[PDB]
Formats: sequence, structure tokens, C-alpha cells
Amino acid sequence: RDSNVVEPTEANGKKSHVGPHLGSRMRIYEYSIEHNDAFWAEIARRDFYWKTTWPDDQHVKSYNFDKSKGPIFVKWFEGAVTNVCYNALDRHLPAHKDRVCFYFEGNDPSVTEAVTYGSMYTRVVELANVLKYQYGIAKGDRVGLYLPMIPFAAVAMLACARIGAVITVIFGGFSAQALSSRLKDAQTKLLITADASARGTKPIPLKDVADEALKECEEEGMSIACLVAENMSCKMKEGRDTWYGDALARLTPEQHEECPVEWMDAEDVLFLLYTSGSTGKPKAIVHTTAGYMVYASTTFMYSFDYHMDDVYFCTADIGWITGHSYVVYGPMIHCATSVLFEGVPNYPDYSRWWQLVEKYKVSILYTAPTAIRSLMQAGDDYVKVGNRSTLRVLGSVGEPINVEAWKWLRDVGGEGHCDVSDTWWQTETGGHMITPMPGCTPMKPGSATLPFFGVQPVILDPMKLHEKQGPAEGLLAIRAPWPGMARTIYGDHARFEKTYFGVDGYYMTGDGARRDSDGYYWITGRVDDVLNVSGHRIGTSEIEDAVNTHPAVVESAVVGFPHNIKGEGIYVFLTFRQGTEVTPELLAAVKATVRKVIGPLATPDVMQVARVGLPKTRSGKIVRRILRKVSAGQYTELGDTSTLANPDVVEDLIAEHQRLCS
Ligand SMILES: Nc1ncnc2c1ncn2[C@@H]1O[C@H](COP(=O)(O)O)[C@@H](O)[C@H]1O
Repeated sequence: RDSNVVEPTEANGKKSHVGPHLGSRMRIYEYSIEHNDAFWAEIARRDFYWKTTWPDDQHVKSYNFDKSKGPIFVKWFEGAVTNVCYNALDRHLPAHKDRVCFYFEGNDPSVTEAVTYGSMYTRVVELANVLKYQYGIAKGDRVGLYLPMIPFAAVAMLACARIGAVITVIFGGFSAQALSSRLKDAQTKLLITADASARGTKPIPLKDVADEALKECEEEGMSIACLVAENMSCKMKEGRDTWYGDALARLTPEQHEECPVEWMDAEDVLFLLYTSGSTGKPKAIVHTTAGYMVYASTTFMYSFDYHMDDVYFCTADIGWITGHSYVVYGPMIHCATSVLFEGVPNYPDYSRWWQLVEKYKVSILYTAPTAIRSLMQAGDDYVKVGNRSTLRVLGSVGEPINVEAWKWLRDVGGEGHCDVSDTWWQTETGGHMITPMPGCTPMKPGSATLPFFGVQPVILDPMKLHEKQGPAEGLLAIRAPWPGMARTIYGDHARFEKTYFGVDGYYMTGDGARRDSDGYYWITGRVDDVLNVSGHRIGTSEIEDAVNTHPAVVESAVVGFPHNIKGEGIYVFLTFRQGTEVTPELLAAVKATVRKVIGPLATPDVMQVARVGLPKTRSGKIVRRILRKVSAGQYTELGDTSTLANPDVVEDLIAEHQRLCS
């Protein structure tokens, strides 16, 4: 056995749904691959409600991964009928009406509410009836959500699922321009938002931002209604904007108690989630109903070993896939009791998440390496004042975790009595794909370990594009379908086939990985050109285009660079027009332009002025390798300069970088 292996705790072994040692997991995994249809049919029948089941347990999937045979497609549970809201809520009643669904706390610690499953039912039937009868939302209509992490956010997702509407969630940190682009592309009929929120000391205007987005949408010929939850005096446009309290007042008494369920076919769309690509504008990843429901919920259960006596806390936002699968849908479908937190880990101070852990007796904590590294920098006293005795599983998602952060998470945060589930997956996969399972999986810090049940990863040789056996490094791909796979890109199946199915027979993840002699996977990062910043994808061209809209800017080039907290940061090289007075204020104005066009999440970390221009070939192409190496401080590895039309720029780029140090 490797010396870096960490054994699962004995207590987690005894509690595990799977078993106390690796053989228990491998027995199920083998069955889940060789009897793949029967496995998922048994899971689906065991753990979910179906109005109508699929016709044949031996054939719950049909698919084509080989473009030479025809269009790429995937279907799971075709013929079955179900509803995600019913599985998240109604079926838990009346037996669990008094069970807490969310222990909610606001940014302000004096704002708290324990929301039971019974109360969620009431809230969801009310909102669903508002949507049906006051907004005329019908099956398949698109509804945009621009909401903070408050109970109404989950209510809104589940109410739309209840009636068969398609949600598209826009992260609350996007700007108005980013919000409007998503509403226009999805052709939303309705925007659900809130008056405002707060994050630390920062006010978060939501309806004020939505006002600017809706004005742009109207200029484009759209008519989008807006429903505003009361979270914290807004301007309300007569005829377009309604306070949720006024909408509630229009309900009849029985509309507070009953709302018919729209029974959905298996491949009906559930949500669109706009995701940045290596090239081009963000595209909406499409997830349908039955396969996603099954996959998000089953991975929730096994990857975290969730039992009914556990209390769960995921720190992710609903604006991202982790918040879809592992705050709202997956946890509620398995009747989890969860912490729902509107705020940030450092307000009032850096003990906040630990205050939540101890107050609600959290036993499973799912967070991200950027956040962990921030907690590490703040100092261990903020952690050690908290009682962490209830923690038994800690999870990490979104980006690689290095050994030091992994060890700190387990041995400081979790006091050495936790297993750690480093879950590798992506927006397109619906749920966890490679992950430890508590109690049964020996862990290697920095490795995602073994594939989830029903998942067959492969390592493809980058040059020959065929599978490599045994220990190997190359392109991470998946050789067979799983229930949670995204079904298309909204309005662009051609781009979906091009991006993910360029090698016939495989789903191409866009990640590189190494598989070791124990079959454990080590994800080494994106092999395309998209950035993964604080755990979320952003494309360089989006940031460049935004930077270039500043009137003084001639040209820009954006690269990622290693960042000790965010993993990968945003480094901008740019040129200004002749005669520009370059000042700190001007650089701040260019940064503010990015923040207006995209949002704070896209704030450049470093802005370097290329006094003499960007390195370009004689054909005018920017030589990005040079900028990548400079931004990382790797001056000895710039590589070839002989194709540069302007080789005198290199000396300046290095000297300016050293002055900034970056
Ligand atoms: N556990 C992990 N380890 C390493 N990289 C990860 C992990 N989880 C997510 N990622 C990265 O995040 C990408 C998905 O980003 P996104 O879907 O935009 O949030 C993946 O393709 C990986 O590059």
C-alpha cells in the first residue's frame, strides 16, 4: 500500500450504506458496470416515486456515442413519468412533515428560520399556483431565477419543477448585462428575483440589477414579467413587477393547500445552466428530468453516505451546478436536513461556518478548495473555537485540492475523525463521477480515487486518441453513458457533438488525468483553454471582449495563472491608445468595465500594461504561450520568439511582470 493512503474511519465503515472496506464498493461497482441497466432500474425503483415506470428493466438506456453511426444522443428511463418536486417534497409527507428541511441563516446572524418539509410544501404550492394562475406559466416555459441563498430560492426551483417549467438560474454575482444575455438566449417569460441581499458588509442589489437587465431585454423586443420576493422599497414598474406578498394575496384559500403536479416524461427538460466554453459565448447545458433526478440523488446518497440522522451543509450557490445537484435537488429528494446559508464564511468573522456546524450539529460538510485555502490563511483559532465533534464526512468540489489543504481540511477542520470526498465532476455530468465513498474507500490526498457506480472513465492517449491500460496519463474521457449526462447544448447540438464527442465512442471531459496502479484518478486540470477560477469556468475571450470595450483600450489578452487562494487567477495584458495617461484610476476603470459587463467574479487579478504592444506573429496572431509563461513567472520557458514580428516586446513584458511581481 502507498504511504500516502489514509484509511477510512472505523465508525464510517460501520455506518456505510456500502460496507466497511473497499471490497464492498468494488462488488457493487462491478455489478453496476456489467449489469448496468438492472443496476439503475433497481436504484430507480428503490429510491424514487414514478407515476409510470419504464417498460423494461433490461433496457433503461438507449444511446449513441459514435458520430459515424448517427447523431449523438442519450435517453434514460424513456416511457417513465415522474416529477422532481413530488420526489423532493410531496412524497415525504405526511411522515416527515415536522422534519427540518433547511436550517436557514441569513448573512446577519440574527436572521434564522427552521423550515420544515411541511412548510416547504405550503410555500411551493403557493408559488406554483402564483406561477400557473397569475403568470400563466405552462409546461416547457422558461423562468429565470436571480436569487440569493434563501428559502425562497429552493421554493422557486421546486415550484417550477412542480409545473414542468424550465428554470435557468443566473448566479447573483452576475451583472445586469450578463443577466440580460441569459434571459434573452433562454427566452424567459418570467424573472423571479428578490429585492436585495447582503454578503459580509456589501449590499447586494438584486431587483435594481434586474431593472437594468429587463430594460435591455425590452429594447430587444422581449416582454418579461418580474416577481420579487421580499428578502430585505424598490422601484416597481406598474404592470411588469409584482411583490410576492401581493401575488400571495390573490390566491384563493385552497391555492395555499393544493397545486396539481405536472407529470413529466423522462426526457422533458428540467433546467438550462449557462456555462463558459473554451471558445465563444456561454452556452446552456441542458439537463432533463428522470436521469438527472436519479443521478444527482444517488450520488448525494453514496458519495456522502447520507443517512437520515445526518445534518448536511453544502457551501455552494444555486447559480452553479453544485447548488442545483447538492443543495436543492439531491438533498431534498433523499429528505436531507440541510443548512441553508445566505452569507459568507468571514462575516461576522471567519468562525461563521464553524458556528453553523456546531449550532446545527452538521455531520457532512461539502465545500470548495478556494474557500478552504481562505480559511487556512485566516488562522486556526477561528476554527478551533468551534465544536466539530459532529463532523464525519468532508467533501471538496470544483478544482484540484493539494495535499496541504486536504490534510488541513481533515485534520484541523475535521479534527482527524472524518473521511474526505474529493468529488470530480462538471456541469455536463449532472453529478459526481469520480469520488471516494465514506467508510469503504482508502483515500489518497489530491486524488478523486475511483469512479462512481455505473461510470467507466478511460485515459485516452492525446496523440493516438485510443485507450491506455494500467497506469497512464492523458485525456480523461467516459466510455459509456450515465443517467446524469447533459443531453445537449440548448439550441446547438452541433456544438455539443463537436465539443464532447470529437472522438467516436467517448464523452470527452476537457480534463487531463493520471490513473495510478491502484486505479485511482488524479485530475490535472483543463486541457482546453477555458479558465477555472475559484472553481468556475470563464472563457478568456469573454474577459478580453469586456476589457476591449473600454474606450482607451486597443487590444487585450487574458491568461490564467497560478493563484494561491483561487487556484487560477485572471491575468490581463493590455495596450492603450497612443497618448493615454496610464494611472491606477484608469486601470481600475478597465477592471470596473469587466465587472459591469460580466460581474465581480470576472475581476482581473493582475493588469499588466504592454507599453510597446502584445507579442504577435507576422500574421497578427497573439502568441499566448509567451503571455502564459510571463504571467506565471516562468521566464526561462517563454519558448520560441522567432515567429514574432515584434521580438523587442518580450524584454518589456518580463520587466513589467517582475515590477508588478504578480
Ligand atoms: N474534484 C476536482 N478536482 C479537480 N478538478 C475539478 C474537480 N471538480 C471540478 N473540477 C474542475 O472543474 C471543471 C468543471 O467546472 P464547472 O463545470 O465550470 O464548474 C472540471 O472539468 C474540472 O476541470
